[PDB]
Amino acid sequence: VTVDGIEFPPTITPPGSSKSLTLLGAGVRGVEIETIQIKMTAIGVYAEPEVIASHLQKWKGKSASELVEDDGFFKDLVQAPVEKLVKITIIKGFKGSQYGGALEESIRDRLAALDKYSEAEEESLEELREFFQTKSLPKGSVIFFHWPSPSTLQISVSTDGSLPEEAEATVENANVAAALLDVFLGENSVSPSTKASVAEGISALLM
Repeated sequence: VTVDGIEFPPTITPPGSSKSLTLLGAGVRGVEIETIQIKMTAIGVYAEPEVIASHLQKWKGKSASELVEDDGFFKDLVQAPVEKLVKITIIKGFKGSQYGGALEESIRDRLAALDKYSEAEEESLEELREFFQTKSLPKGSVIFFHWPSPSTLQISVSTDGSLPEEAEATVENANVAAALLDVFLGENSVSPSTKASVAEGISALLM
């Protein structure tokens, strides 16, 4: 599986962890320049395989397009109590401040939508922003967002694209952790293409 020349392996064991996760799908974060689509990042979604399929039986038989059209499907995916991983490969370079700043806005927007941007979430999110501000994210850099459970989140970064031995940072706040997963798989996702690919992967896995 490749996205803009970037290979996504069929399985990944997250940094510092023991359980192997399987590729559900991959897409891109695109932006527009005068209607021209520009790829900024490649995004791959991984989860416990036979396991998550056991939380998605109601979707068996549905085509990828049928799943794309049901927000309840992605809600099920987001809420499923299994390990998940998002692997990001940077295509166009970001300063750490830029990537963290963009990510902060998407998360703040989601938390506001839920009326959950209180002091605890604001402080947790600021720690996540500051984490990225200390990083540089040139082309080829990778980010691993690992949710061992829906309420927890571990982050690691690698400039050269290699798999870190261990996770570097943790988001302890459950609402911030959930909101970040929504950046990728929520209704207001930064990557409809990733969602479409995940729907295709899950449709195939179920049948």
